[PDB]
Amino acid sequence: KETAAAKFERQHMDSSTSAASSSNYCNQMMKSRNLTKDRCKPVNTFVHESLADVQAVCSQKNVACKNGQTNCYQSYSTMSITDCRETGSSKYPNCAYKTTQANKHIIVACEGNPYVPVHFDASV
Repeated sequence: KETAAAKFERQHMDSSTSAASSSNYCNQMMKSRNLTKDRCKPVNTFVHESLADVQAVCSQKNVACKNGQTNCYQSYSTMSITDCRETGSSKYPNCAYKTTQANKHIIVACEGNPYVPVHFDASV
């Protein structure tokens, strides 16, 4: 079955674009990435950087995760990201999202060998 690392790539990586281009980015992406198949996932963040740059965060600033875990890491530099948040008109199976572009540091939880990102914790 799908690995935590692969799931991270599917849910959060979008290296083929530098930023969200229209207000429909989240609607398309949430659907295409299969994140709205069983229910409308409330929030999600896509990262517009090379996979290599994001995997490299696992060797950057170690910080505690929101939940208290200590296997989180914060990127030294800001990254281009798109925040997807469910709209008031979102109704399964027709999930709807507001697209917000931003540039911030990201915090991911890392696991395994090779030590890679398996969870997107927050953007600061």
